[PDB]
Amino acid sequence: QPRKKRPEDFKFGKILGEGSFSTVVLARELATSREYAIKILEKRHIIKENKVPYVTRERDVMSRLDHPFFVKLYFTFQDDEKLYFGLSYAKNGELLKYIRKIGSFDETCTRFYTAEIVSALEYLHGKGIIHRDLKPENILLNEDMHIQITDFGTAKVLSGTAQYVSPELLTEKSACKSSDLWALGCIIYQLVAGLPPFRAGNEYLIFQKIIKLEYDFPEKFFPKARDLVEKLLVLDATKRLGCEEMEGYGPLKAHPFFESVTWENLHQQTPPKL
Ligand SMILES: C[C@@H]1CC[C@H](C(=O)Nc2ccccc2)CN1c1cc(-c2ccc3c(N)[nH]nc3c2)nc(N)n1
Repeated sequence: QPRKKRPEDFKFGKILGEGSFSTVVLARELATSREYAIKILEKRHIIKENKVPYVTRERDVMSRLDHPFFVKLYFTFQDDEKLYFGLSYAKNGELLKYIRKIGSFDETCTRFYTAEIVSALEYLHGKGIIHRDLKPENILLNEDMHIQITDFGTAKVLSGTAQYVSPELLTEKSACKSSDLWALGCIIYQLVAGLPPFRAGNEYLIFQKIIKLEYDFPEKFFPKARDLVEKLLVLDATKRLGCEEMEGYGPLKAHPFFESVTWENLHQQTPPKL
């Protein structure tokens, strides 16, 4: 393995993402001219805020993932004050930005991007890993406009954001592969409608709607997409299409909404123009 890298090995540029506990900055490695999204964490802050388990979890999950639809962790290093994680740079930023920019996706684009998300979850779940906070904000787009999923601090390894929270969190404080499938249902809805299905004035009211399954479809909603969303946004987590009790990804990928999809080499296909 190559030597440990250090801050002086890079020219840092613009901020790519910001949170309460870390910041992601674009960096060019001087020796190679390669660009990375370097996530920078202050050790003292992470300790004082008791976030060590989330940082450790992200580092451990993002190392293990070897699939084109995920941001990869390439290296780590530290100085006196900070931890640095070298991540895949997804040049086109968040899926959320595209939804805001174009309003809502047509059916060809909805189908393609939903298929990539499904294929990514199939990989992740096949490794016994659940994301637990999947959303358009952490589904990134690379230079070629394929997805790259990131932000793995909340991931669970098998022995979140209000709008996408599954009912089992609100009623049981629990989560399973099926929680990611609920998030998928919300995301498909948001691609088609242009807005998340559970919306309200404040977090409390959103939670109220989720536990009552209080949402509805706009008239312009692709009917096959509507049927799919209805088979994902189900209160009983064991009855969501894609979950183990529903016999997994086979029946999900076979849904009529995906009729024209070739599943085998999505990463090799040219995405539809947005
Ligand atoms: C800072 C940001 C928001 C907060 C989140 C958090 O703190 N979550 C959390 C907090 C507490 C506990 C658990 C989880 C961590 N976030 C990110 C951002 C990116 C990222 C962004 C842009 C990129 C680009 N253009 N190419 N690559 C990129 C990679 N990658 C990871 N892994 N995490």
